[PDB]
Amino acid sequence: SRRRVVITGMGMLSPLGLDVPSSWEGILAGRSGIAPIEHMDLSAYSTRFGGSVKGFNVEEYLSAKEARKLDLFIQYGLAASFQAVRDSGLEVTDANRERIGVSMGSGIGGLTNIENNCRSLFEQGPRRISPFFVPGSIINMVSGFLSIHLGLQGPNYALTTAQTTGTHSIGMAARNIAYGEADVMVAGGSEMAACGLGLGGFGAARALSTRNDEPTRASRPWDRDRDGFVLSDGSGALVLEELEHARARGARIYAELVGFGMSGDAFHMTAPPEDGAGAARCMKNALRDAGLDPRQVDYINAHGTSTPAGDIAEIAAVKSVFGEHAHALSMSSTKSMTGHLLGAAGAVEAIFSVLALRDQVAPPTINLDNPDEGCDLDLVAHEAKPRKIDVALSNSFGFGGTNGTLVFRRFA
Amino acid sequence: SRRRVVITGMGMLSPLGLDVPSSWEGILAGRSGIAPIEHMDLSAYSTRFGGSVKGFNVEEYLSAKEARKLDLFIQYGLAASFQAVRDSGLEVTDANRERIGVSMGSGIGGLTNIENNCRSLFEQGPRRISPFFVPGSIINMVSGFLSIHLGLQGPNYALTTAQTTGTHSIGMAARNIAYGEADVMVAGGSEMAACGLGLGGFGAARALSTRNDEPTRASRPWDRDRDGFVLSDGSGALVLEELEHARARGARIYAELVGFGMSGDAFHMTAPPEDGAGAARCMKNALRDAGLDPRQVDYINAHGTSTPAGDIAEIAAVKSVFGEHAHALSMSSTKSMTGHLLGAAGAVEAIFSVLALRDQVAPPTINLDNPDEGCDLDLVAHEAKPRKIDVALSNSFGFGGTNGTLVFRRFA
Ligand SMILES: O=C(c1ccc2c(c1)OCO2)N1CCCCCC1
Repeated sequence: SRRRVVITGMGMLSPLGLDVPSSWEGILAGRSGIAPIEHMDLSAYSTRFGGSVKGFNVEEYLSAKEARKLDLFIQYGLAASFQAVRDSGLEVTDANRERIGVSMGSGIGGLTNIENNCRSLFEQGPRRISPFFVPGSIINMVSGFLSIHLGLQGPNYALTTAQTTGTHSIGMAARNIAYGEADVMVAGGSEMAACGLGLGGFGAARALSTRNDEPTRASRPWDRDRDGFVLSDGSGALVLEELEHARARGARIYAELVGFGMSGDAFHMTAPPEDGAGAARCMKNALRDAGLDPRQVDYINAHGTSTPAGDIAEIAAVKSVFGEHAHALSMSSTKSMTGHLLGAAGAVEAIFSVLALRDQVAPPTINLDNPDEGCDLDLVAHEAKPRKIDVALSNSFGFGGTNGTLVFRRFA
Repeated sequence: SRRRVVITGMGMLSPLGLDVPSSWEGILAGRSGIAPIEHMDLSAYSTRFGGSVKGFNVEEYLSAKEARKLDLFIQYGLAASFQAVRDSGLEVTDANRERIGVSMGSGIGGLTNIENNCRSLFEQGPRRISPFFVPGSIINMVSGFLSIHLGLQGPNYALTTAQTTGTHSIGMAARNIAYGEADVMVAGGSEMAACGLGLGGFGAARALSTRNDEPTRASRPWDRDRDGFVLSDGSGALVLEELEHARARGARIYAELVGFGMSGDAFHMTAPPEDGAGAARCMKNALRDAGLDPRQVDYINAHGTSTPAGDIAEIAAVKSVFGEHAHALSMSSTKSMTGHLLGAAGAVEAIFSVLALRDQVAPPTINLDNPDEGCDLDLVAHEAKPRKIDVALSNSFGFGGTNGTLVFRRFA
């Protein structure tokens, strides 16, 4: 029968910090992680800025010899996973290693590595493709390499659901534990799509903000002057654990994961429906899963991408699901500060939702100078809002009309 | 408790055929789908052959205009998915669309699209990258496009576990139905990695057979002269359905999906442990999941990739799990004929496992001319073997030591 699932460890790389606490301090201070990209010449690109991880030292985690064969998305996913496992205080033994698994996903995986091996193929030939190219680039190898480093022999998989990846990864890892397939899962996502193909590919869809002359103001969810999402890099990992397992070992419990929803829009390859119908179905699934009155929801970490159609669809979905209570909860987009970490967005935002519960504060939506038509909820404009939060919801939406919602609550 | 899951529809593209019955006819006749790769200068490559899909007409499924937006691996996944849904007779309605979902995956995704967009980027700059580059290349677009075309609003996701993808996709879709999150799922995988990057990538790791003079003899699982896997393309999709739902509409039921196992080796990146300890745990997990004793297994569709280390690990795992029954079961690698479809391998091999149950026949392991040291099981060398089959296992093992097993049983 279905077991309860709690969060006992968290790990992060984001454009605001090389761990959770440093990232969270930036979130609560309303700091932007967005800046002109230094790692490549983007003069031919319509977008030349994003959320870079700054000063990442992979030799805090792995040998340079190993790190050199891994795409950055694997490096970031391992760093976040190592932090989460250490934060959990969990000891991996012969007695429990078969009951600990990992589900770390990515939207795009090792695009930098694929682009560099494509350059080798086209400028030289197949003889110059790295032997390490495939296992160093493909999405399942955060789960793979983490399991080899820590000796995790439980369920070992990866989701790829575009911008919903991190939320689905955490939800489905919780279902694994709920249903008895595991007692512990490391779950979340990682992304590093800031290469020529990533910036040029989102650029070709005209999906990205082009505010090159003011990058910190580019990401402006629900603002009338928003012009698309800001591409960001990083990772979030959470240790999910069966409640009685966590209680038995005296674990510090951050929060309980009480609800998970998935729904497909079945609307459009890339555009969300304006009325937010799929997001509304997804949130209702999640609230019914959690056995909640919708009025119990105090805080929503929105998807909040800073796209014209996405941001307004979310307002419509929240009004539809919550009715008059839509005016009492607080909803914010931390993408205002981090930008859009794509497959890692739902992982870092799940962490921000748990910390909103720990610290009783709604992170701000920075840059919300002029809320657009109908964006008249409490969107925590400009400054963090201390408040009562018993229940926090984290939403993600992605290409393919793929939706996820996570419901977290305080554990006493 | 848990609901029962049955297979009511199947669909396939493989090196043997453009549908299930044509593919299965090749399988039972011992025919190879392997040939020199055409319309591609492989002069500089150490492998010049593989399993191509021959004569695929995407316009049976999509308009030319919608097909131009999608990588071949998405086209192949949609073809298998449309076939499977047609084969099931399912009628999607407003009353059931929220109960019908998709989990179609891929191991490597849109390499061909990436390669073609790399050409444009390097030669002409980012302004020649296609606007549909991202949504036409990412792995979750089979689930995305399928849900949009058929109006499916149930769970919408995509797994990517390298060579285990199709097995895990089907298993976790089966969990969705068993635990009441959906009544119907379309599940499986698709792959088209026959580009420079895929042949070059696996070639650089020396993972591929280089038997260019005799491509049809290259894939020779458990043969002492095997020299690596054969890269192949295609797709498999199954309609998974809750039993009472299938019975109420008078569905034709092929077989029951009774067990699903997952494990991690937590051992090696590529070469599994010689004793197949991980594959043994995974198979035991699948049988415990089905409430079956190892003695009840009749037929195993091996992973059987034709790699020195892989093939021998599976012999050890089977001897370990099955003890004095290990010789009584029949175990064959249909990769001897199809080659290795990577993320679609588990999907097409679940279909061959189902059809072994329907037709009471173990497919051959062709090219098994000289069984290697210790390869003394009933590996169905050379010719199909009619026999009693009540219970059929299908195994997949992938990069990162990620394992999957499905258990299928006759239904009547
Ligand atoms: O250092 C490596 C390694 C080897 C080859 C690789 C790679 C990493 O990434 C892509 O190609 N390993 C392999 C097993 C994982 C634990 C450390 C040892």
